[PDB]
Amino acid sequence: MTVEPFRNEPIETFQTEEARRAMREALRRVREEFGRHYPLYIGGEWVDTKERMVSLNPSAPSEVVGTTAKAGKAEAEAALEAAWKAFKTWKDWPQEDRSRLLLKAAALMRRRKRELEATLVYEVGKNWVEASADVAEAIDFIEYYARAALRYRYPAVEVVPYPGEDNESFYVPLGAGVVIAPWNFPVAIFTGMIVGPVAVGNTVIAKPAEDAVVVGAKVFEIFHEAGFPPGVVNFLPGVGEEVGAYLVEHPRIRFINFTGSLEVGLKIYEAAGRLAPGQTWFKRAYVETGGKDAIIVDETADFDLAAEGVVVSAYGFQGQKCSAASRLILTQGAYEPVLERVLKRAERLSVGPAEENPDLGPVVSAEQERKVLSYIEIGKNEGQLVLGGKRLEGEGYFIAPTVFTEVPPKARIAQEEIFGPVLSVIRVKDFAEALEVANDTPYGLTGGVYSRKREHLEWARREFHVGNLYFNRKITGALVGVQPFGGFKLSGTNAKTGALDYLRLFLEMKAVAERF
Amino acid sequence: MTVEPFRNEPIETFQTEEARRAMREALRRVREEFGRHYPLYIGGEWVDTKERMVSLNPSAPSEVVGTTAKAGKAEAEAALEAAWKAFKTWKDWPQEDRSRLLLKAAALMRRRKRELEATLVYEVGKNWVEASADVAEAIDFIEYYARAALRYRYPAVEVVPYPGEDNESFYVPLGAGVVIAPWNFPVAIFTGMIVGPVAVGNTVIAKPAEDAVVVGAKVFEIFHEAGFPPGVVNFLPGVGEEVGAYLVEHPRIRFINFTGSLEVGLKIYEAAGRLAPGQTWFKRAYVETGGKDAIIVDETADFDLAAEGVVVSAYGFQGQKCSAASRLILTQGAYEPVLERVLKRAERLSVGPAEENPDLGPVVSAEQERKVLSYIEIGKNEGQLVLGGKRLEGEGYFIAPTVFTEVPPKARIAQEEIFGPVLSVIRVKDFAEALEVANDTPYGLTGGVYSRKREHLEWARREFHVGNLYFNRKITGALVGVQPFGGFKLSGTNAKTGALDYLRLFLEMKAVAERF
Ligand code: NA
Ligand code: NA
Repeated sequence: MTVEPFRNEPIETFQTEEARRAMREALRRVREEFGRHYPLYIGGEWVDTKERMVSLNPSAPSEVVGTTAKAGKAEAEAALEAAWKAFKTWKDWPQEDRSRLLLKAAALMRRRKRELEATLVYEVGKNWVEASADVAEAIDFIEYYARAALRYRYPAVEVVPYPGEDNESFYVPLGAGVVIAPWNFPVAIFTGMIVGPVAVGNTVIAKPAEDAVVVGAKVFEIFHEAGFPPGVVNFLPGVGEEVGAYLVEHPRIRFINFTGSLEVGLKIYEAAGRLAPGQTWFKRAYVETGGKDAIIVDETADFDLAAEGVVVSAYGFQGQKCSAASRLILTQGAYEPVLERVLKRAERLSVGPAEENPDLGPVVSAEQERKVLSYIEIGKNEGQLVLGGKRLEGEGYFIAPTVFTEVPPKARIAQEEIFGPVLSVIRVKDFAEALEVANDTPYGLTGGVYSRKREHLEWARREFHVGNLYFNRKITGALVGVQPFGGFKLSGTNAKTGALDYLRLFLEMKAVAERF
Repeated sequence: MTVEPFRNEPIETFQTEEARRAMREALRRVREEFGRHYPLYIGGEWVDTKERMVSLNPSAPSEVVGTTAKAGKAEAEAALEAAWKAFKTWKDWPQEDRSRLLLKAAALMRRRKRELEATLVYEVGKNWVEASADVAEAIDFIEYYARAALRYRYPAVEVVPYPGEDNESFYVPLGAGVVIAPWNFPVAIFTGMIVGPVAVGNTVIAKPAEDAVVVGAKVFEIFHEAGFPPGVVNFLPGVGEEVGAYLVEHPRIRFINFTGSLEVGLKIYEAAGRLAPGQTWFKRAYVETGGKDAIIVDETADFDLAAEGVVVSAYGFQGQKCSAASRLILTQGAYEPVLERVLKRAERLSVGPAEENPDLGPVVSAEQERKVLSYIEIGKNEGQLVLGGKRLEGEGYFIAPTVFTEVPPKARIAQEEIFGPVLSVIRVKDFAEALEVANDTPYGLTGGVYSRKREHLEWARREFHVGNLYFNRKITGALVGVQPFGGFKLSGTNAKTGALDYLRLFLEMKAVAERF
């Protein structure tokens, strides 16, 4: 199979009238459909349950954006049976055939871009550009993994020949596994975590995050229309830990693909290490578990450029990103000029209902609001509040862009992932101390440096110990293919998404010799 | 750096007078050196302890091959401190420099081949050719990994470019880890498990198996002479669980490479999934955990060829291989002709002191002897004993080649890894039933089929679910580079030794973007 070389899907800026019109149209269609109910998807069919889950608009939480079915253990078991039944034949599809199926899915998703974006706006409180980036990244994962999977096709392994024998090594998929997806990128990461394993012949049971069950269902509409065989992909929205625990601990779950909090990731990894009664394999668990990401600025930087990148990085999608800049490390010569610019920019940010395309929408939920406000209370005891730090008026979960200064590097707000619009500013003596402070957290996901000094940039290239490092630009928005995404340390298992290496995680190798 | 293309080191057959002369001299010198004492190796120096460990000759266990120092927790901590200190600079060596160090180590090992083989003969009771194959495979691992490591050199990752930016992805080593090595290939697997991680910039603390401490020490003499910087490789012989438990559970151990029994492997994998107090990463654990390997023979096979391959696979090194044929699955038409040929061949096998170059030496220890003899008692009540089934006369741990037939597929002797010269023969109706039986164990390491029918061979290629499958030849003796070695299911984590993919297990990836 021959397709155009991979290119990233353009992110819509909505700078044209047509783009704005198209979005208004999509927002209207989505809200007219707020009454919809979305069942589970098991074995190629939509399957309803007695109990339901409600999804809320975080910009107006009295407004319901949809309802879904609610899976329990019985539905998880049915999905698992379906996934293994499907695996028996799906594994034997030619790679070309599986990759074409993905390409079809990407084409369908592209045709529904505005609808998915508008659903992100209403369901998880993304502004318009954040919503478009999310959907574009989802499309990218599908396009990229469809092509990358062909690099592993039968028989892909380079071996040394031996006289009088054929020696043939090749990759085979693992089996049925479970995907536990986040609320913050519920099209992009939801899709990537599913289609990567599926592309190479695995089957998947996907549990969406509770806050993003509607958009997850709409992604499953796309999978169904694309024509994935029954059991290949399954959709199990659920409340709390029931469904996830049941599957993670199950003797017949082959692998676990997880993106979310460290608390949950640590539990998953520990469980995956155990042999459940009757289990006949060593489980693989891939976890991406957040960050406490810093931007360093030194006295040689373009301070205006730095301030812009810091504000984008800290406050994009309300700081609810594993990649978000939650620490700003300033050398002495950079401190005042950069802090003054950051404050001037941040104080001009709009906050309001996501559909109005504000700089910040609401945080995602009452629980998220509670967590972020609690960290703000902690921060007032650790650092100096200089901007924001309060809830804004309205039932929507609106929190003001927040800055703490004079934060000790070992303060809770300088160590713990807040996942809200809260930036901690740390003053350091020089670039060496900046790196020391940057590295001294349990995490290692993203980081950035603003500097014109070549020796500082290259030193950071070697010693700023994060999986995704960026110089003189924002530290968020890793592009599929361009920036393999994944971290070090307690940021997870370094499963690099949007990279050739990702697919290898979902394969095992067989070596077959014939002596003639 | 440019060297000749990889070739496997020839396995000496000792058919020439030159080879016999050299081996006889090597054996005499090793024997004359019985009783020698070997310290620990920590931080680039030999370090002795008050306590000591004894290594016995399994052919004559009154004879002490040598003694070694005995590591406890304190020595383990010292080695870990040394390994981390070394890592800080070793990770920064150009790959070309590290690879040249390996090639030097391979050259030194090659010059000491006969000595190392003779040490295997006396310490673990390998006959001459089994000993030669073990040392040759060790040399191969060093030669192969030295070259393979260059395929990962800075900056090795294929990424999609982006306008106005440099995007550079590259691999970095993990840190300091622990190697827990087996007694059955205590030069080959000991060496492979250490030099693979070290090649790409990790540092290693190695615990040799108790029964094979002297030969582990001789491998370290080679590492020391080659000039590995202090702390890069460390040698910690120990008794029982102390050293291994301490390191596996340590918050500051980065990875664990293990080859041995399933029972220990399960414990290691479970422990690796836990976050020890203060630990700041998700541990990687690579485990190879044995097999219950079958050769299938159908009625179309060359029965003489099959019988010879079965006897080599079942009884080479007394069946003490993770790859050994412990099951012979015979279709109805193949049953009598193949069994009669196997029995006639096996009853002619010589058993005696390994120095005499018998077909079989002793099993490795008194405990191993006790275990194999216990399984023989269990076997007597499960199938029909038709050959051997007893200890032979002498102080050495000599067990007769043993065959049970009409063995139920779910019998303990058809399911559990005995790791001795005990073959279980299972009679089945046809090839489909043969495959079902072959697949119905918790393991998936090696397997074989003797058959002239193409459709049966290609069927097995697709459906005989083992990591290393061989047609019309023995199922043991996988060659580095030729046959990537590693299994499925409870045979471990499919870390394919002697393959390009092995080194990727010991690296993590960084992605660095500069916007100009
Ligand atoms: Na919601
Ligand atoms: Na011994």
